[PDB]
Amino acid sequence: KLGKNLLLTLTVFGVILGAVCGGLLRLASPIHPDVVMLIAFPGDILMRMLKMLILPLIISSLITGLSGLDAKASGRLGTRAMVYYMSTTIIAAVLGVILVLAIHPGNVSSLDAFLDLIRNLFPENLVQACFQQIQTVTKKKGLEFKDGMNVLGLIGFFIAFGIAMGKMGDQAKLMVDFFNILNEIVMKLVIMIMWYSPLGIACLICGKIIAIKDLEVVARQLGMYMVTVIIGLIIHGGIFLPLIYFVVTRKNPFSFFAGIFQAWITALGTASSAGTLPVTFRCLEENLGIDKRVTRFVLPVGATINMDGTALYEAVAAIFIAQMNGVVLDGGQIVTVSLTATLASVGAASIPSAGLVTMLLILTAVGLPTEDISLLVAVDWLLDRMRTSVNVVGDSFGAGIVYHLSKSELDTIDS
Amino acid sequence: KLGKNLLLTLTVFGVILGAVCGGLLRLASPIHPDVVMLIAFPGDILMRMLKMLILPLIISSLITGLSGLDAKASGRLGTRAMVYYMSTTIIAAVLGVILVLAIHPGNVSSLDAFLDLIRNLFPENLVQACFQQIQTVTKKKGLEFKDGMNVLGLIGFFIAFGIAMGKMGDQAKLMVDFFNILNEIVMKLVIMIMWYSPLGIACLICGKIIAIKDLEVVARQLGMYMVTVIIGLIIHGGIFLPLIYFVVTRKNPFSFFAGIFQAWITALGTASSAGTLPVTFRCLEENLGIDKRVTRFVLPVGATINMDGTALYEAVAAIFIAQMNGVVLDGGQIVTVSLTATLASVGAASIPSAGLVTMLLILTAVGLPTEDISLLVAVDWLLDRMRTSVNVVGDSFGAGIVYHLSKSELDTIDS
Amino acid sequence: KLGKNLLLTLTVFGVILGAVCGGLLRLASPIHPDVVMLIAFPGDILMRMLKMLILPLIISSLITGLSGLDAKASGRLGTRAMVYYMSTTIIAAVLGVILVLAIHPGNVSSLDAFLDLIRNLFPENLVQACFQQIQTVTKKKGLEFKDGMNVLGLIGFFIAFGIAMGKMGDQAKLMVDFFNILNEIVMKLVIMIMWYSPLGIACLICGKIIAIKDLEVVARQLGMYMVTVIIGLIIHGGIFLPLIYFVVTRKNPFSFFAGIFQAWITALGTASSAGTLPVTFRCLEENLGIDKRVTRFVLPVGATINMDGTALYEAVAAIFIAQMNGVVLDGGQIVTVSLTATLASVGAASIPSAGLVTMLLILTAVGLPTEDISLLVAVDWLLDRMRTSVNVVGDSFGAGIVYHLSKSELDTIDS
Ligand SMILES: CC(C)CCC[C@@H](C)[C@H]1CC[C@H]2[C@@H]3CC=C4C[C@@H](O)CC[C@]4(C)[C@H]3CC[C@]12C
Ligand SMILES: CC(C)CCC[C@@H](C)[C@H]1CC[C@H]2[C@@H]3CC=C4C[C@@H](O)CC[C@]4(C)[C@H]3CC[C@]12C
Ligand SMILES: CC(C)CCC[C@@H](C)[C@H]1CC[C@H]2[C@@H]3CC=C4C[C@@H](O)CC[C@]4(C)[C@H]3CC[C@]12C
Ligand SMILES: N[C@@H](CC(=O)Nc1ccc(Oc2cc(F)c(F)cc2Br)cc1)C(=O)O
Ligand SMILES: N[C@@H](CC(=O)Nc1ccc(Oc2cc(F)c(F)cc2Br)cc1)C(=O)O
Ligand SMILES: N[C@@H](CC(=O)Nc1ccc(Oc2cc(F)c(F)cc2Br)cc1)C(=O)O
Repeated sequence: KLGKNLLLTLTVFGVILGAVCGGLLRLASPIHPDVVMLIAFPGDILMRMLKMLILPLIISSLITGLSGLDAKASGRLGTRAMVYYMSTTIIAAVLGVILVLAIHPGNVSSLDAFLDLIRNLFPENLVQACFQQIQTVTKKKGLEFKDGMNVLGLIGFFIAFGIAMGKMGDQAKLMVDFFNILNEIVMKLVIMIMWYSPLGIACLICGKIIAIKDLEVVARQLGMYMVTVIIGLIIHGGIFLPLIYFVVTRKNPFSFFAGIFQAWITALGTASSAGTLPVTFRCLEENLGIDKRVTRFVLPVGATINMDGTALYEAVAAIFIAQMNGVVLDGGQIVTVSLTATLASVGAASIPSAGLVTMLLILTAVGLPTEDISLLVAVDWLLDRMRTSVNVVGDSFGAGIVYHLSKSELDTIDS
Repeated sequence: KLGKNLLLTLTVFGVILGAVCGGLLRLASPIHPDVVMLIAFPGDILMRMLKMLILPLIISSLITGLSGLDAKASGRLGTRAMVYYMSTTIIAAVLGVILVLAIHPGNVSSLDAFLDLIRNLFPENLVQACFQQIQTVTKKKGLEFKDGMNVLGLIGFFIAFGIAMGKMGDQAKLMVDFFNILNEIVMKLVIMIMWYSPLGIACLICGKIIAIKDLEVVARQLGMYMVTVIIGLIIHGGIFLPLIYFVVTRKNPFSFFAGIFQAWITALGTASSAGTLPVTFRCLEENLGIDKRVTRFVLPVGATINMDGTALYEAVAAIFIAQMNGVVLDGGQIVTVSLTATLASVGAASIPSAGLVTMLLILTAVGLPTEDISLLVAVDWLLDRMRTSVNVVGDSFGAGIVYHLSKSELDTIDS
Repeated sequence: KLGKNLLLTLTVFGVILGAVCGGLLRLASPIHPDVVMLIAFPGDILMRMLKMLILPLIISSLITGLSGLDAKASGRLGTRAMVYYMSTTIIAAVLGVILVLAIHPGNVSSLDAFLDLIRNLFPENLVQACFQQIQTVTKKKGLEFKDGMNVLGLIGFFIAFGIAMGKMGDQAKLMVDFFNILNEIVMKLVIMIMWYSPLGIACLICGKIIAIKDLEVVARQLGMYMVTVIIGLIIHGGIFLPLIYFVVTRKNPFSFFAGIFQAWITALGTASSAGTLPVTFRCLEENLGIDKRVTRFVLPVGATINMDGTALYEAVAAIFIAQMNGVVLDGGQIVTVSLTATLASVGAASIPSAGLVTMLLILTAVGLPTEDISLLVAVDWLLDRMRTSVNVVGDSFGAGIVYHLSKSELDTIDS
């Protein structure tokens, strides 16, 4: 089993080795800060090599994805599924933000903050939006350029670019081939750095354990963080998905959980939504009467773009790092977390071995220190096995809803 | 008539509605500055969405245009027409700058300013030229990077790029197809924002009327601005075009105005140089003896790149905004206005629905506040109907001159 | 002879004319600094026009070169030759750095400098790496963005980009055609500016002679600079190449110099490694028993990428300009000079008429004033005739070594 899947085992071996060296090394002496920096330096190299690639990955991924959208994708079954997928993810991210602001683990006006958000959606310059944001200083008011990448402005402009390119049709074939080649190259580059990763994670954990100044104060917030993620998953799935199934289809949603039970158990087992497709197919289209014209489209795209557990997890785990460093997020960074968690949950599953670049996307979208991310990797393998469960349940309810909103059209195509 | 041309009618409806709300709202009370900012905010969003697109439009337009130049374009009839078109536009912009510096509406050394202009033509870095300029501070002297987009350096480098690409021939076909696709995409994007525009113009006019502090001091400079534009058009057309026709062809230029009179009346009527082609063809090649091998090339390119009324208008209306905000332009910004008005007059007619991005090009080429542009849109529909007249007269005199500089070659091709 | 090769003759005519005008003009009076600036201004224009092109030349050259690598290039004869070429160039640059730090012509911690170098190899942002570097300020420590182009980070990222693109195979053909077209365009642009160059070199020499404040103090360091370059060439060639031939092949290396003597004399004569190929072929494969399957690959690529005299010259001549301006290079700029001299020696011969852009690459890689480069052009034509000799001798020893490391494989392909 050690030779199969040689990335998660090296990651947990690096986490355990780094925790052992940090726990043995803080016992010795008050360590000098320069040798602390020399210990934590390969994790800094890892964070820089991953942050180097969030700009061409956004630029290539938006233009490759949004130009491959077919409006003839079985008619209204495409649009209904897309409206479901972009609604439940937003509800999940909003619930995650509320639950991390209310549980609170890890102990200018608001109008100017919201106007700075609206100004940052529409940047004056495109090359300056790659590394600078705008903000409202005050004494009269004035506008000043702070430093940090403007994620929302680039995402907005390249959404407009991909949508305008997809309407050109076959005239813009050369540009989508160019950006497809750029996307394949940057995905191979993301694959190599994640092979380097189990050395950087170990050094980051050792540097975070050595300089913690108290040990039972971080083991309490790392417990309350798992508690708020579990409360978020339980509330989101168990309440909001049968409720959104009841007000639309008006069928009894407990027989629906009686139907998809084996898919949920297998998603808890294999901890991956992509490998759980032949179980949920045999569950849905053999136990719940869903038509094969619905599942064969809804499920293989929901296993790629419908990640509503990852949205709640990444909307909790960014404000948790904001609360550990004492930062208070204003009204303009809460909306940035809630939008970037939605855009990054779709990207965490569509890009292979990119689960660490999505967290760095949010942590540099709101301008946070990214070196506290090593305390999240030490508990991620206790949480992805339950993230996959909420993802699979959100897929199954979507395949149950899109069939009920499309009974009549399938009946007329049948007759 | 309300359903035909649904952009100028919505623009003048937005201008009248914004002027009514501003004139009624400054009557009420001394308004708080924050709700003034909340009123003028959609115009700020419009200015940011238009300034976002002046860099890829320059980059794509230069490379698409300068690589499509045929040196076999009927031999010397191409080169003679291009020398005429790039001379009368420069004379018109220079006359506009002189007439706005002399009439004066809207009440470091010069050597260092000219050397900073020559340094800004040749930038040290290309990514820094997208958002930063250089300037000479003093106490010894030193050179310091000020903020603002470097328009002339990018225009110079991409003129060199397009000229070097056009000489490669058929080897550089992939790159001109890539930039053609980019140009079509950015022109569709410019089309959408100008549909948004009648909401932003109204908010900008309301925010400029509410915070004017005196009403009869802006209605005087908006009168003197129309007076200097009309004096510029009258002087330029009525003196400089028959004079430049007399010293070249040595024919009596008053019979020439007797010939093209219906084209001038129709250009005053339809207010568009592009729709006035079947009138000026029937005028020229049936009344003035111009050969059909001359007009069929000279007029359909002069209705696109020969806009010498728009050059005078945009060279007056930039220094007018500079004089309203109390800025005094040095010797290095006068030449920048005189060159960018020439480059923007060619672009205002070649790019559809781009008449507001050309003004923002000049106002960010010399670094000026662009929020005063709403006082220019409120009088533009009293001035474009006379801009089109000078454009059509400049086309007709060019077709009268290029025929006289090419009588012998057409005679030998005839015999 | 004046009409043949009309670039070196105009360059030495401009150097002599500028030296005459400077030597006659400093005799007159203490010159005002502003007219000194007006004299030295066209050289500043030349330096800006050459520094404008070091970013697209790097970006296009890396992707064009590294994607054209064939691993089937006669099997192991490619890899052996590449390991030789990238080893002797590094040894030559290191010897040049040591010899210019020891002869010394032209009279924060080191750990933080090396960590800033390692941070600068992996930049956080790609658009910020085009014009900004990072450095460690101190009071606690903190990291601060200084200004200047980050050469090593862009070279590292585009090495990764070209290597990942070359493994895609025939899928990434559109992108290598796009970058080939960009490379041809930027090479034509480099050709034009070097035609402008003999006017800028003259103005730079006149501005450097007028403002020198003492004449016999610069003629001593320009003598010691030629002495350390000659000592470097003599030591490198005459000791390190027969030594590296003795420990590998264990043949007597003095008969090897008895073999390639005519190639060395002809390389001293024609002062060009590219035109000396039919002499060194007739030397090697007719006098030293080298197989024709070895020379026909090793020599025509060694006359392009194996320039180990230019590496020593450009590693001496950058630290010489650093020592003339009083700058002391730390441990992080010595490694930057030693790596950029290696990368620029390969580029000085592969790009035609680009011998001045390679020096500006190093002088902006370590952040130095580039206006002192005019004192290097005044002695370059006394030194290139001996640089070419070390280049040709390094080619001949490589063709002598690669044949000895490949005797058995060629014997089995023969039998
Ligand atoms: C990669 C991170 C750091 C930045 C954000 C990248 C996001 C926005 C990119 C990566 C993959 C892209 C998606 C790929 C596939 C699709 C399906 C298509 O029918 C709609 C567009 C959509 C949904 C794309 C939207 C943009 C997208 C989600
Ligand atoms: C668009 C604004 C913001 C920037 C200025 C864009 C200008 C420089 C672009 C837009 C359209 C372009 C023109 C399109 C057509 C031609 C005709 C050709 O025979 C000569 C080049 C020429 C004249 C191009 C020159 C550059 C050009 C005028
Ligand atoms: C002028 C400078 C700034 C451009 C970039 C410098 C270096 C990195 C560039 C310039 C020229 C390039 C080389 C051109 C030719 C070859 C031969 C090929 O078989 C391997 C790649 C190789 C060796 C390239 C490697 C990268 C390269 C050495
Ligand atoms: N949930 C999914 C897919 C899946 O695994 N999604 C996922 C993947 C990687 C991941 O990356 C992080 C982020 C961190 F901040 C961290 F500290 C450690 C890691 Br690892 C986060 C979410 C399903 O199967 O449905
Ligand atoms: N003159 C031409 C073509 C034509 O209309 N040219 C033209 C078009 C738009 C325009 O845009 C502005 C600029 C402003 F500053 C303003 F405040 C309002 C507007 Br609208 C300026 C010039 C012909 O037909 O010959
Ligand atoms: N050595 C080679 C090829 C060759 O000529 N290489 C070479 C070419 C140009 C050159 O450019 C500089 C640099 C300066 F700093 C300077 F001040 C003047 C000049 Br010129 C430097 C090295 C061979 O033939 O083997």
